[PDB]
Amino acid sequence: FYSVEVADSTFTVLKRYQQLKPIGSGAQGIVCAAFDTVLGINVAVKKLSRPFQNQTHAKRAYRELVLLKCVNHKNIISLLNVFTPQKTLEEFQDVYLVMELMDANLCQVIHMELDHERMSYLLYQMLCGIKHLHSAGIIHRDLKPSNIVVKSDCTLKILDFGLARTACTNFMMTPYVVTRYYRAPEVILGMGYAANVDIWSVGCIMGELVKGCVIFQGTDHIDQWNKVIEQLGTPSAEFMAALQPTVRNYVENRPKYPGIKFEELFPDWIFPSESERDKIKTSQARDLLSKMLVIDPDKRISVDEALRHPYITVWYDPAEAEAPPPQIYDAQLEEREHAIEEWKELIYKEVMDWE
Ligand SMILES: Nc1ncnc2c1ncn2[C@@H]1O[C@H](COP(=O)(O)O)[C@@H](O)[C@H]1O
Repeated sequence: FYSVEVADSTFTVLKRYQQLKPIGSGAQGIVCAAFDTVLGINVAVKKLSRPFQNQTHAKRAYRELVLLKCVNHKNIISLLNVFTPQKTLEEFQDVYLVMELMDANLCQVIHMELDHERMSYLLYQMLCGIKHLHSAGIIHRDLKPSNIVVKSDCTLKILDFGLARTACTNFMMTPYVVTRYYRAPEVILGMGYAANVDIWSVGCIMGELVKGCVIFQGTDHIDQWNKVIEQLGTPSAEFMAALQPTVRNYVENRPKYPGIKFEELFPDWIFPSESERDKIKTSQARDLLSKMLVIDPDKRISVDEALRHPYITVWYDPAEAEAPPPQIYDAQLEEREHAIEEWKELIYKEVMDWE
């Protein structure tokens, strides 16, 4: 049934998957492209190495498997197959996920000088995917260019389900976060977060697609806050006064900034302006950016409002088939506490349930 091929690590896969070649790298290792001789299509192949090795990674892997299966939305990456080459629960080591194959992540698209039609279409698809997650009870919290993928026909999919809400303990730990440029400021302000944490990330991604550089590029929390207030301005006295004392004192002690008007921050001449239509769309794009890149989450636009925005809603087709809300058969998907051996069996059964 199987054959082993070495990319930078060895991949042991079903014979139907041929010509494996690395297309990217992440926390779970190498992702390969492959040709599925049985389907006749190209696919992506991801290997999860001993995902049950610890409680943190086990819970994350189990959640991803359950959600990838249950969710079926055109802007969330599709799971096509799941398998393990090992023959018993005891010998079980590795899980292989087979996904639909896309052409690039959004990091590549930032340099591609997109026009209003392509930019708004990508943003519409992103917001559709986020809306579907939110309707399923999932706030993503870690959207960024590298976990959003696109095809050359401008179709777009969100690659993963983000970060579950979890209390960090000595044994449920937090992977270190490398890329922090897209995370809303209420987190580092100690405020906690709501669903429109994801809207801030979309605002940051949209800004980068338009400008070609990272909007808020800080080296740590202190630097990140400075880069936010230098561009958007010091938030209101009432907002600052509602912060916890140490944070409040710090942010009230910073130099004050008026904020750069969005007409100066995102000026007409970095957008298309050939036609009268282009000039209307530029105003609309800037209006949407000014409603997403808002420090105070109580004043930031919602996903539902963003989808209705004139820049975005041109792409809504009432004749298109809607996606049904997922039916997540495991209700206690976040309330799970298990020893390693129990996680291993839970994950194994999920994998076998596919065969
Ligand atoms: N299904 C896929 N299609 C295309 N590229 C992918 C796919 N999955 C992952 N990638 C690429 O691999 C990188 C790392 O993936 P990941 O660590 O799983 O988020 C991404 O930023 C993409 O460039």
